[PDB]
Amino acid sequence: AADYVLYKDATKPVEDRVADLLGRMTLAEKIGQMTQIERLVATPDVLRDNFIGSLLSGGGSVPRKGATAKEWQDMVDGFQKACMSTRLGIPMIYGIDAVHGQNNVYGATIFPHNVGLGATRDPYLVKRIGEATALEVRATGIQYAFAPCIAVCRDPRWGRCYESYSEDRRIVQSMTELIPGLQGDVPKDFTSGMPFVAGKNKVAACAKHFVGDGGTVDGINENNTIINREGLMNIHMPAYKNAMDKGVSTVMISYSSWNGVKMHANQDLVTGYLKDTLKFKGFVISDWEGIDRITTPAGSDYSYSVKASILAGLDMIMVPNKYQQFISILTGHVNGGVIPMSRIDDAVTRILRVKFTMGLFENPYADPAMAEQLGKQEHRDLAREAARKSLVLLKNGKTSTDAPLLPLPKKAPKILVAGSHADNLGYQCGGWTIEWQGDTGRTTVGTTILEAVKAAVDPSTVVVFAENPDAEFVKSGGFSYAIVAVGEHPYTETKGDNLNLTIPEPGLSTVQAVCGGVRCATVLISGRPVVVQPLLAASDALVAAWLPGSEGQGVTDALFGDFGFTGRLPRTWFKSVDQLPMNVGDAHYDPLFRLGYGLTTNAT
Ligand SMILES: CO[C@@H]1O[C@H](CO)[C@@H](O)[C@H](O)[C@H]1S[C@@H]1O[C@H](CO)[C@@H](O)[C@H](O)[C@H]1O
Ligand SMILES: *[C@@H]1O[C@H](CO)[C@@H](O)[C@H](O)[C@H]1NC(C)=O
Ligand SMILES: *[C@@H]1O[C@H](CO)[C@@H](O)[C@H](O)[C@H]1NC(C)=O
Ligand SMILES: *[C@@H]1O[C@H](CO)[C@@H](O)[C@H](O)[C@H]1NC(C)=O
Repeated sequence: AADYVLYKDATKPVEDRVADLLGRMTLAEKIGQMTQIERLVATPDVLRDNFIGSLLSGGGSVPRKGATAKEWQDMVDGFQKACMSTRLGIPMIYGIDAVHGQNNVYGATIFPHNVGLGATRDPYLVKRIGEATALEVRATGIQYAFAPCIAVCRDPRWGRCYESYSEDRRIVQSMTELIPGLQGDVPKDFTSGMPFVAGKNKVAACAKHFVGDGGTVDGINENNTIINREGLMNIHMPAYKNAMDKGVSTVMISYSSWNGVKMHANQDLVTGYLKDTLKFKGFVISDWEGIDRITTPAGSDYSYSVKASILAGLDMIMVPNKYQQFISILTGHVNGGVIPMSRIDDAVTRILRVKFTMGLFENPYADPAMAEQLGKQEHRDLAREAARKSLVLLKNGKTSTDAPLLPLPKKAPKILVAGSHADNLGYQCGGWTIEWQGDTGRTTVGTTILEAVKAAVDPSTVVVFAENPDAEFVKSGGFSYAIVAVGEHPYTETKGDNLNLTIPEPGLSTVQAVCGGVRCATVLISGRPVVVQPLLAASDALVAAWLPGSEGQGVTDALFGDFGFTGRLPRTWFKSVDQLPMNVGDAHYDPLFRLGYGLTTNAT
């Protein structure tokens, strides 16, 4: 046609489309592509006027409580209509933390957190979870998931240990299969470091947080990782190469420092290593107010934050609120020659490369036929499989000569289900579920451990629930056995940092009351190893269930012997927090349970 514009031609090669569009852009259009804002500060005028490149939902940033998939699609499409109305019509990309399913959304399947996935040693399971997650994210109109976290947690006092598959880099490397699940498999020909997304039923992925987020002193979140280059490259870096080989579209930078250098200011690692050595050609995104946190106190020199980060090689800044100040400062740095146009053009080349590659110019709007993928039963069946595979049986009898307690019989006259975590969907999902920090009670659609027991047992079995029964209640109750579930409360990021790793009361006291009256199976809900000798001493059987998500029937599938226990510890279980850090090759390696430990059962 006479009004032909090459970048708008879907038959043209991505690199030609990128260069064609880049060549038309003004500095304001270029800096707008580099800007990611919260939906909370977005309006149609803001998105058009500042040529915004991306939006996100932070944890709990939702159009309303209980919103349907269509409500999400209508919100995202509203923002997109504004972006498509700009002079160049560059669609925005919408990101979200879909880190164990599409976890901010009511009715989304919630998969086990990464630590329990590590326990499965099943990369294909994790790929299938990426596939199901992409469908439930696209059900809501969202095109970009901030996952996987390929942190290698080296100290369980870290609040984000549950977001790491393992302390063993080799397990983390294996679980990079989430990437082709979320994005699609890369073709035969594929060049390591290029971005890839198969099309409108897949999402852009994000390898995070580059690099050494799991290596910080005493597990302090966002703090310093003190390790020589050989150890950074041997432990923290390897899974990023697997991510490049699988075509991960984006990389998010860590709040943490390496030997005192902020990652958000580290040109040698972000440009010298990730871009120039690993040949990454997708886009690099900040963390949330990550450039503000380059300084002490955070946000005390935002002009320096902007200069340091953009010169380090970051492409897109998760501002996410003060966009006027970000755009203004960056524009002033370019106008002043402090940041060269070559750097702006690289950042925009990478952002557009991802957008064109993933088909976002061809399919900028949501597909209403995808809405019904949210919470689909096949995905729940997958989450139930994953939860069951994640369980690690730590004890199954007090002595070598006792009858094994597990598997339990489905037919018994009366059984007890007890503990703070037995009937609390929010607790079994943990952080990053509906709210940022997670929450308590019936926050979404799912099955608690109590509901799963009631669904599993013979009709003649009477199930009694008591959250915190006393010893006499148990001894007088006529119970065959008890299932008692206790553990950690939900947490995220620095709220989770914990130097004592002792579960909250009344958990141990409830286990001791229950188990002292009747044979008991203790189900421990945690993001990590926690002080466990007292729980073990009380219990006939004890299962580390991690944070198994919405499908509590995965727990009962192994308790009642439909399947055998197969999970193995993906991290060391410490005897004492004074040991830490303590990893599977140090001089003082003296675990309660070594990495890889796990008892088994046979299906009944
Ligand atoms: C209400 O959330 C908080 O908003 C203020 C400013 O209005 C920010 O400065 C805070 O950092 C966030 S806290 C928390 O941050 C998460 C990322 O670390 C994000 O995913 C979540 O939405 C926020 O609640
Ligand atoms: C580590 O945390 C300490 C104590 O909160 C803080 O003062 C220091 O700046 C932090 N270091 C880094 C690199 O973040
Ligand atoms: C353990 O640490 C957490 C916070 O890090 C705290 O809330 C809890 O009370 C501590 N428990 C004990 C017994 O010190
Ligand atoms: C479970 O299966 C294997 C046989 O393949 C056996 O060696 C193991 O001891 C069995 N344990 C049981 C049935 O309790």
